[PDB]
Amino acid sequence: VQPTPADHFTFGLWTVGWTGADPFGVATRKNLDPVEAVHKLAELGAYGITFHDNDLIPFDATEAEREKILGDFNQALKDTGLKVPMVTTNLFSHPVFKDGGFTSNDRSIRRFALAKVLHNIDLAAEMGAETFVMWGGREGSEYDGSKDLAAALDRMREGVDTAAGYIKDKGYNLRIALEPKPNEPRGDIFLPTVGHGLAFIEQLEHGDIVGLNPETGHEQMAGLNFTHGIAQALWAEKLFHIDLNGQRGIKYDQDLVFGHGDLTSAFFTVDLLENGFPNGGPKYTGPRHFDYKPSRTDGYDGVWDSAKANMSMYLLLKERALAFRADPEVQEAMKTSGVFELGETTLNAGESAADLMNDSASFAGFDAEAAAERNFAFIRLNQLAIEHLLGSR
Amino acid sequence: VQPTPADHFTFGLWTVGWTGADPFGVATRKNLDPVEAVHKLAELGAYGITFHDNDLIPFDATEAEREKILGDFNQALKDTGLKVPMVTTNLFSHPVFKDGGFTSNDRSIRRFALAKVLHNIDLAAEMGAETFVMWGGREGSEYDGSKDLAAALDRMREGVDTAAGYIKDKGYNLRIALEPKPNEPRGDIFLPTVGHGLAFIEQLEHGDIVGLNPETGHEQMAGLNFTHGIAQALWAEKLFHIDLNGQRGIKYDQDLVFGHGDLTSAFFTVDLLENGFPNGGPKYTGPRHFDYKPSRTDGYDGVWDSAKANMSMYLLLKERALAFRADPEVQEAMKTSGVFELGETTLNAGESAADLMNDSASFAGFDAEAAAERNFAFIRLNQLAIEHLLGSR
Amino acid sequence: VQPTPADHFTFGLWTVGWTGADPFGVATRKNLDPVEAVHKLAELGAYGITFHDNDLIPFDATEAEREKILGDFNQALKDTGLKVPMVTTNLFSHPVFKDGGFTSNDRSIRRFALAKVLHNIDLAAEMGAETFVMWGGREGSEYDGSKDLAAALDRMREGVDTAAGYIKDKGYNLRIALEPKPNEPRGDIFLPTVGHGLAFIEQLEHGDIVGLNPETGHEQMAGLNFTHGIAQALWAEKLFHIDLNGQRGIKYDQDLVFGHGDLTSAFFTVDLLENGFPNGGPKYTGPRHFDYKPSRTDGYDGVWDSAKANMSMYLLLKERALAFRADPEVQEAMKTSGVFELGETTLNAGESAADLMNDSASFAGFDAEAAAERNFAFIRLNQLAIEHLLGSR
Amino acid sequence: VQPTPADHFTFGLWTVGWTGADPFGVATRKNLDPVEAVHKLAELGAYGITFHDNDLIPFDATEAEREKILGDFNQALKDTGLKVPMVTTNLFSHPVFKDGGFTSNDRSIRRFALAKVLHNIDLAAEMGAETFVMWGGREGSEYDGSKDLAAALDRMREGVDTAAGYIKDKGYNLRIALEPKPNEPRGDIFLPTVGHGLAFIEQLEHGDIVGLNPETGHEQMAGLNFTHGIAQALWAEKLFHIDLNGQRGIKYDQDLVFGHGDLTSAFFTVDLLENGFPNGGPKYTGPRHFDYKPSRTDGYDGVWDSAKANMSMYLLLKERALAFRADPEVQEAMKTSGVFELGETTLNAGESAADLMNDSASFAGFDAEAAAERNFAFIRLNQLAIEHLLGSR
Ligand SMILES: OC[C@@H](O)[C@H](O)[C@@H](O)CO
Ligand SMILES: OC[C@@H](O)[C@H](O)[C@@H](O)CO
Ligand SMILES: OC[C@@H](O)[C@H](O)[C@@H](O)CO
Ligand SMILES: OC[C@@H](O)[C@H](O)[C@@H](O)CO
Ligand SMILES: [Mg+2]
Ligand SMILES: [Mg+2]
Ligand SMILES: [Mg+2]
Ligand SMILES: [Mg+2]
Repeated sequence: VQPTPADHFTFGLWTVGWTGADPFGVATRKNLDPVEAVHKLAELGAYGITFHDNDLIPFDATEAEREKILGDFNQALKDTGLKVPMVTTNLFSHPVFKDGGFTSNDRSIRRFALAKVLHNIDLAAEMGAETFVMWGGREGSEYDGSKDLAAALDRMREGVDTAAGYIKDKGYNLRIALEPKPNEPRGDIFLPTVGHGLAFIEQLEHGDIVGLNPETGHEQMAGLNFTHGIAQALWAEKLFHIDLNGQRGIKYDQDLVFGHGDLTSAFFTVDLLENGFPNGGPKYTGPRHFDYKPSRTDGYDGVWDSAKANMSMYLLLKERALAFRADPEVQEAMKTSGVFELGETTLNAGESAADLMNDSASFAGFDAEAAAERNFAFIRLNQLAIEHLLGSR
Repeated sequence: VQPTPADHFTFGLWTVGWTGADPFGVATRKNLDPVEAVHKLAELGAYGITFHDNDLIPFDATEAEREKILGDFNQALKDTGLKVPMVTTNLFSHPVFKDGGFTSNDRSIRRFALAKVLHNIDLAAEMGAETFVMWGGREGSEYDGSKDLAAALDRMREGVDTAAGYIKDKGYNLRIALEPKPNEPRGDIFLPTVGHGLAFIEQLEHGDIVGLNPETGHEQMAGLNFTHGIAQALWAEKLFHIDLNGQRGIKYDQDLVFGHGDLTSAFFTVDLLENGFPNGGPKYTGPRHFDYKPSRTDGYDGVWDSAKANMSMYLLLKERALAFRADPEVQEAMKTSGVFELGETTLNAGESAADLMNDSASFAGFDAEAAAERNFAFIRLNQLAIEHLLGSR
Repeated sequence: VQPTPADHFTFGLWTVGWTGADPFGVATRKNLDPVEAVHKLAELGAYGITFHDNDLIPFDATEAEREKILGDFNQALKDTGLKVPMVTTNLFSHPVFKDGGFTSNDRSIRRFALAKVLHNIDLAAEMGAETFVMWGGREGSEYDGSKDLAAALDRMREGVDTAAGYIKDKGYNLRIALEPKPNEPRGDIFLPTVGHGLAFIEQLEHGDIVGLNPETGHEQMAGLNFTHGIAQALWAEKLFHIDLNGQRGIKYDQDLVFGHGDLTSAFFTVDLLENGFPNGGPKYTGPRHFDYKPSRTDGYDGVWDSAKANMSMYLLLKERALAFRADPEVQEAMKTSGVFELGETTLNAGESAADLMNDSASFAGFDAEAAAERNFAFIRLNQLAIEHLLGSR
Repeated sequence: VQPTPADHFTFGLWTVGWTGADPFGVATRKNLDPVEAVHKLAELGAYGITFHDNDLIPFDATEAEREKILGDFNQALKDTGLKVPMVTTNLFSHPVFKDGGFTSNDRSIRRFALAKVLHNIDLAAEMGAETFVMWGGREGSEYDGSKDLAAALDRMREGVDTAAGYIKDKGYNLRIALEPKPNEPRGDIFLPTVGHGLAFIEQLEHGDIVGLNPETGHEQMAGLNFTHGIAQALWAEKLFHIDLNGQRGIKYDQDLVFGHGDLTSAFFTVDLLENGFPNGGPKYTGPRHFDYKPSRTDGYDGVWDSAKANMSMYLLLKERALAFRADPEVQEAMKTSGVFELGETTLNAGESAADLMNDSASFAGFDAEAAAERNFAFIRLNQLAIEHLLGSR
């Protein structure tokens, strides 16, 4: 498996660029020049690169420097042909954002945070980004009395709707994608899972251009099924972007290589992204973005091995998932378990609630004890998937 | 603290009625007659009782028996004055529902499950229930390939919309409340948290009469902040009912007495139910339903002590939460931390996105380093709440 | 992959015999005759069968009944050739054990529980069992004030030393294996993890014949690394038995087929059982016992498929783990990463503490920043392992 | 509540000195001069101060610099009267320790790490410290194949026995306290929980002067009962020290003020430290050390308020726990529930195994169903405890 730009594999500048400082220690690697990053990613088969405003342009940088940095950055995009599909803003690193960007208790920080996002939408448009991600990493609290919970959501809505209306007013060809996270760095983050993110978007004025940017590790920190989560995002037509990585359990966010976390769940994620639904339905056609961090124990060879590893892992899984669905033993097992049977409507065309109630065969003369004898054979179906995954079928 | 019917404290028949069979052993207590239950609850100060169809009427019961059981049941309501504010259906105990009610892979079980719900709406209306709860406990899977995830949600929508349209057609004065649960008994349940529940309702045809029925322990099984969750349900105008209990961690669902789980979070839950939001906003005015189970180690004295305990716990907490908010030291601490400041809009009346961007004072001439020096004093604010909670202020 | 008795696959009678009742519902399968489990398991390739005293002999069995039942089970054993490597006691199902057996608060119950175990040692001995498992499932509490925690451990020790003393006294060739579990059925169980099990054994008078029976799902319920836990048990030479199953996260104990949980972790448990430690050390050599439950969704074909799936899962992993370590590329990766270098003593032959602090090369003139440049390439090594696991290598 | 040095409240220099940097952002506070921490903590009521070698003396300090810094810190100690009960080593911040100190894969690094500890023992000894803490934060792995798990424990043992041997050899009055932690900064840390810590100590040559330093948040990160864990450490007489803080769930280690986490659990830890075991047993008598971090949202008033909050939280809990056990109603509840009955041996004075199995009253004619009728009334006892905790009693 060798990735090619047609695979649509994008990487964030901060991923490979992650130097190793964790809470208990300092960087273990030297800074990675962004132009070096572009050249190396492009040679590995990457289609595009994403970044946070401050990943490329320092917070203090003068206008001269911004322009200098951008010019070299754009040259490298040109030299290689790497695209920039998604742009995001850093509203969490600087001490000013310690209580949040949009939901900062301080009004002057909320205005600063929002102006930072508005300027960043202009650079996104300029770069050719199709998606603008918003990860509200410091929106939340450690203590329950720190915030007025309704005001926190009024304030989150106000910023997202202001950013959304601004895209609409300039006619930028951009969608906003919100990224849910249960905790870390805040004790409790607002919009903690895919569900809260999706619900939130239905209360927005400009909801039509606001979707989600779910991350594997993030849902797994709440012990949720990532494939069930993305399935619901997809079903709602809100799966706008995706961040792929690995996590081994409910603990700090590990940010491992995709596939180095929960392997079986990674296989079913690849099956949904690549194959979609068994009865047919929506499909996710966007970039396959890897949002991970190369372990601080490894040197730069490990950084480039790690980036290669995301792509191979995904291609190995895809192959196994195409073999699995194409298998006639599997398709027949699927039939036995009712996968296709779930696809038929419960009610007959034209039947009503009154009709169903009063139909003796569906209720009053229904043999519940006979219907309960059905062997759904979910275990055997699950064993077929694992054997395809182990490359044994 | 002595509860009175004005406190609006409701109990499920299955709570006090829980005999003690867990996965590792059999009942430790004798069945509790429902008429005994009504009389005992009413003498403890309860306002109402709730039930699942099969809690009162056996699955096999003939029509004669149903009528016999209902007549005695209604007599007891009359004798005591206990109301029946919520009714629910058991779509999880019988072997026929082993793959689910509405999302059963088998079509004949989906029709049986839905007819069961439609008949149960009629009894709910007849009883005077204002809420019809739906806990899809067996909707989900253990294995990711068991279900077509999009079809599972089409099928859940079809049943909830069929039940919703039926209420509308008969003009019953009832709302449907969905109850999210991450897992148990299924490995992964569909609509696992408040967020997924709320999101789901926005895709329904009859969404206007569908809200939620969040449960303390259920959100805590995903390690979520219950007060943040209910705050978002409230903010959306979807907090239709509430199930209160305790849970100590991510583990099986314990169903302890409210307040015997995460005590500090219980205090902030009571503050939101009773006091609402600091800047003002929505309020939950429904019943305070306790959905717990008296520990299998205790005999019937423990059952009635446990039921008393829910009410006292809630009243103790309420008292402490009224003292806390009424305290001028607390109100001034609140002011210092920006609780009221979060209530002001980010943008000035009439200001636009373009206006804000270009306002030098909010961005280009904004001193980020000076604004980051602010002592939010969240720790001291949190210490004030705990001291009010410990009954020391 | 086809298991043969040489593989040592053992199954508990309660595993394939699990009926399907859980907290929210009744049994979905009819009881399994023990004769039939024996014959069936002999046909699939099982080496042995294990049981709890009440799996086989009812609580209330008369003497004549006990004899018939053992006559029937000994006949099956003789006819099939299956062995009985482990026997355990049910100190959790009867309502008498609602607060524990050995650590029950009631003294009369502690005495009955120990008497129930003593009698079971005799039976274990008559079956030709090598291991006697102790899973104290009801030993614990829901509430912190329910127990005197120092008295609970003296009571546990009393119990286990009385049982060990008796073994020695009767001259039985039986070792006791204690099975840790963090929670369920109690809120908190005593001796919650492998480490707590090992620690307790060292306070025992007859600790020489007492070791552990760690189970996969149990350790994963506290979020621990099951392979790290059994390596510590192995290292102290206390790994007497093992229970293999799958667990998908911190939640109720799922009891899935081995490998249907955390796959990579399963892969690495199989490497440690098959290959042992990279630098040499003790090796586990007892039964590979499966303590799982066929999902309640599945009918009896599912039951024998699930039994089979355990043994295939193990044989596919074993095939991969042996290929993994035989690969020259992997052996090279391991060396690079320092896996063999970890096996060399830190100190030199006859080097004292004073000698090493004195040595200037080791400390005072040690170049900490050049040593920190080593690329351990742990990511690459992990990628190699996963490629072997996926059968792409 | 006003703490006095008689209370034994000790604080680490790194606690109040924590600057605010985390994974997603930079420091929000300026460095704290150690002289100032000493004076400030003496003014709040602290009994002592603890530190890591590099909290005080920079990694790269010259000899002259080291002397100045110790002269400055000894002067502060002399001026304030504060003691130095514990000293620890930083084997996690330098990039050299990226794979561990003691269990690093690189042998040159293991040697430097142990040399770094030996030198620190001398310093500990010169400060008049009673305890030497060992927190192996970088000992572990992200990936299962990175380590030889039997070799990692031999390397750990080597390290800890070399340090213990040296203590004995120099005649220092110092005990080693090992501090378990399940994860963070590594994916999986070696000796993850109190039980694993205790187990390992028993494989040590010089285990007599090696015990534990359990921390509240660490045990809660695996979801364990912190009070049950320290009771097992106490029971084996291995509770040498303790680190108190708060943790709200299975997630990153939060380091909140003691009591700002799980309150009820905190209540019950304070009862065990203050009141000991209901039936008598060992009692903990060392420092009550706070290893927490003032939230990064708070400025320096917040820092001294947080230091204060730890000691008030402890004194409010202590006040409640002493009142709790003094209450005649509580003493009665405890007796009813069998808390004292658990403290009676199961067997009679000189009763053998054979004697008890023989006794017909204990087994053969034991009435299991009448014994099962006991109401343990654990719920009522829990309600009494929580009412004492809320100061309503
Ligand atoms: O937890 C970190 C988040 O994953 C970010 O990397 C977003 O994807 C971009 O701000
Ligand atoms: O987990 C069980 C659920 O809480 C139910 O009790 C619903 O509230 C009613 O079906
Ligand atoms: O959690 C259930 C346990 O795994 C038991 O089956 C033991 O293995 C033997 O009682
Ligand atoms: O997880 C961090 C630890 O608690 C440390 O502060 C130790 O207590 C000493 O290194
Ligand atoms: Mg991301
Ligand atoms: Mg409920
Ligand atoms: Mg087991
Ligand atoms: Mg600590």
